[PDB]
Amino acid sequence: SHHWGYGKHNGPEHWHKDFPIAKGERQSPVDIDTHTAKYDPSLKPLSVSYDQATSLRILNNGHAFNVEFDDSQDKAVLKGGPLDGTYRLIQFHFHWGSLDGQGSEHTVDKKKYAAELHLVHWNTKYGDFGKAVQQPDGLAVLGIFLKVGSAKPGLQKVVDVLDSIKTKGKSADFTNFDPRGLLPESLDYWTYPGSLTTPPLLECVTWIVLKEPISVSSEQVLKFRKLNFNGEGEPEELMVDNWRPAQPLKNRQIKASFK
Ligand SMILES: NS(=O)(=O)c1ccc([Se]C2CCCCC2)cc1
Ligand SMILES: NS(=O)(=O)c1ccc([Se]C2CCCCC2)cc1
Ligand SMILES: [Zn+2]
Repeated sequence: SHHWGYGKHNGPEHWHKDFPIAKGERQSPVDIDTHTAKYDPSLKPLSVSYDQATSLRILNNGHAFNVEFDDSQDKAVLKGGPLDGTYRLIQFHFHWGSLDGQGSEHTVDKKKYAAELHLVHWNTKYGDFGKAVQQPDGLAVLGIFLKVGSAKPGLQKVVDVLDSIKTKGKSADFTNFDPRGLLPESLDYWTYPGSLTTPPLLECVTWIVLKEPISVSSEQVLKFRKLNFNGEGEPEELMVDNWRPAQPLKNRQIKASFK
């Protein structure tokens, strides 16, 4: 059974023993060297189309929490940029730290942010998510950095429900949530081919990382840190530092959408 996690005894340094692709040629996350990344005029305009997004549920899965969407039709999609075709939003989740100085998976000139939001989308040409993850262009993950400053009003409904999903395996209704409230103003981005950042670490992701972070309040991120990795009635292990460090870039170039 899966026994990977984020602690010393089951964390990122151990994953390769059960998921050998951990040492592969297109692993994520990576450090984004802003000086080396090059503007790419071949990138088409990015299109985030979340007007009809239909959120359903929030789940503590023992690694993070997922806000899940109805992906039975093209209700919320990501298109354009580096992407060929249509990618359907299935869920979002975050990675975060024990302290404000760490928590992001991607880094920017080695800078770590307090957290990172991942909006996960699958390529509809493959019919279902399970099939999409087996393809090199199966998923598009829109990554957004979080820094601590002023509160993000569009985040507060997420923060407010976390008390009800404290432990692994708990879920709650989470209908009528607008994910557009989690974006920054600018859609400037970096893009590169990579992988899932958790086991099974499949090399199926086109990464699109927004340059502009969102600001959240210290009080908002503190509430993330009250979640538990453990299940109900088990010894408390705070859900903090659920991030994989940067992996070798190898034979990849990071492209910028902006001049
Ligand atoms: N290669 S891995 O999937 O990361 C992985 C790592 C460790 C273990 Se067992 C370990 C779990 C923590 C408590 C002590 C016993 C199984 C699988
Ligand atoms: N952190 S992340 O790279 O956005 C990311 C996104 C989605 C998942 Se779900 C996983 C379930 C088993 C089959 C493969 C997909 C993990 C990690
Ligand atoms: Zn993630």
